[PDB]
Amino acid sequence: LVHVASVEKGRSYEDFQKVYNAIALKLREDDEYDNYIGYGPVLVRLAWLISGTWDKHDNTGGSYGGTYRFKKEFNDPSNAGLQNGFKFLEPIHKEFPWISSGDLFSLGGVTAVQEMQGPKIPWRCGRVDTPEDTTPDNGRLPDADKDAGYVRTFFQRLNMNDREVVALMGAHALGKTHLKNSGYEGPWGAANNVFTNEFYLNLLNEDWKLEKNDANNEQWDSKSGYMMLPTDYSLIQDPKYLSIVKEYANDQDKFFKDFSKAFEKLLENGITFPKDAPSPFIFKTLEEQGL
Ligand code: HEM
Repeated sequence: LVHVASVEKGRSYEDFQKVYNAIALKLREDDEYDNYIGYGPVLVRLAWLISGTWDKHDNTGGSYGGTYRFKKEFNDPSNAGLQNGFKFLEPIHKEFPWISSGDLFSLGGVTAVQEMQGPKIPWRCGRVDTPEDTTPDNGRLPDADKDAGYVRTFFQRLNMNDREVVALMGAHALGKTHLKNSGYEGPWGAANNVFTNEFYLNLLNEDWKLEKNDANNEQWDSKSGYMMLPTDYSLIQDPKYLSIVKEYANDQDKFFKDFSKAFEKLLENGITFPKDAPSPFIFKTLEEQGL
């Protein structure tokens, strides 16, 4: 399959900036969500999950098609709890009905990160809604109860190497797990709605205890009240991963640059951008525009 990016007819940068500003104003207003964490986290998770079904082998899945809109994908057990990000974007879509779904789902992740003080993520428009039959089957998203090998292997399918995997995982600094959703419970740190290298620090500085939770699954618990999934923990069990965790724990900048590149790639996987395609856009935050 070849998925060529096709710009929404007659729209430009300014048009996308407006979609971004709307998502952003809504993030600021609906701040009570999940006990005051806000929807930032959940949006970031939404953008990763619609992008993560990609398969470098036959080019199926990935962000392009906005397949998450279909029942099959929408009811994926691994996407439990994403319905909240969806419901949050709906009114935005209603306001800007010419944007494709894939472009919207992905733009929300960028918006969330940038408004939560993370780095600027260049983003590209062009995703095109595809038919319900292009919807990927469930089971392509990762399990959390595994080790570093499973992780390396899994990631490979999305074309990401070690450095990319570690950078992307630092997104775990945001939000938290929910028993009802994933069988895991608790946040990964304290500033759960601000984008920082906290994840790396917690992983290296806390005194973690393995324990089983109320869903009868194992998780690493810290006395600070934080948690880490086996997959996150695996980052300090693997020597190659561990040196990267260290690097990030030590340099937020680095982490920010690496995350930015990785995140964009992840969201662009499976998409072909013609040479005439516009450059990636860099949106201003609400703050940069004085709004
Ligand atoms: C092996 C890789 C991954 C696994 C196994 C994993 C698994 C999980 C699980 C089990 C949840 C908690 C869901 C809940 O109960 O609500 C979670 C939440 C989250 N995921 Fe990951 N995840 C992975 C990779 C990623 C990546 C690459 C990103 C983005 C770069 C992502 C961003 C997050 C965010 C931001 C949250 C919090 C959502 C919220 O607070 O509602 N994670 N992840």
